Amino acid sequence: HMKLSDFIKTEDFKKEKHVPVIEAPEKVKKDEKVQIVVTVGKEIPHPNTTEHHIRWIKVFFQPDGDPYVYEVGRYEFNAHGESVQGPNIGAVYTEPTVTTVVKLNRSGTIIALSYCNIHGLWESSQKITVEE
Amino acid sequence: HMKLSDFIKTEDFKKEKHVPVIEAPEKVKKDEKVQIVVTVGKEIPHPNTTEHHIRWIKVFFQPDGDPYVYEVGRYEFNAHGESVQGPNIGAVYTEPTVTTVVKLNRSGTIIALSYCNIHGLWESSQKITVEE
Ligand SMILES: [Fe+3]
Ligand SMILES: [Fe+3]
Repeated sequence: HMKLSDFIKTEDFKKEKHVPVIEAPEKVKKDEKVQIVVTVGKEIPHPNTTEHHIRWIKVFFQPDGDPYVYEVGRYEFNAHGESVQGPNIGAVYTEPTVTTVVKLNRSGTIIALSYCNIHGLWESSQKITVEE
Repeated sequence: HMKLSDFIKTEDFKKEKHVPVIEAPEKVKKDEKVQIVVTVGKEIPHPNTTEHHIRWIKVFFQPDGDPYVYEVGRYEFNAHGESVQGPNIGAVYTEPTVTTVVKLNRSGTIIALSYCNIHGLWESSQKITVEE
């Protein structure tokens, strides 16, 4: 009985900085380009230092009535002030927010998963309706 | 004499659908959140099918006067209509456009690299100035 799920946390993003917050329309037209914004640290900011940072956000789509989830994408945030001069002396920091664009032809659920280098995995989800 | 560079192409995105197009401000303030939008198929659309699609966009930052490039991030577009029902029968397509957010403290060059599953690697770049 060792499951990854035991170590995927969810919380109210109002209480917890680590929760990825999905911003996506509630209902869209079939095949139109939909913008999905996912942010970690939306209400409570999360640190972005060489030692402590959000590594990535991943988005999944679960089509209603489908048995599976589909990986929409993985969005890696890879600069956190590292330098040959020392940690946090670098020129560039990648913030844990991403806008991805999808085309859907069926209603389903958007699932966001994020990973902190020291605080593990965090998730949220939001239903999305598709129409002609 | 086998170099990856021999197989990284650049072109005018007006002529070539495969070129990643950077949209970023020309000049920013030190440590403010800067939005960088990168799109493949900005002017000429590129296919998004199970058989033929853009896999990812990667962003690099080259700080002026630094010897190195830094990987800002890798943004994977992972759904292209695959299904147990057959190719291109799936519910979701991830379009090759991404918005990433960075904080810079030095002027440099944004370098975009993209990868098509059948047409290889493509790049573009744009200078960015930082100020107090
Ligand atoms: Fe953390
Ligand atoms: Fe191609």
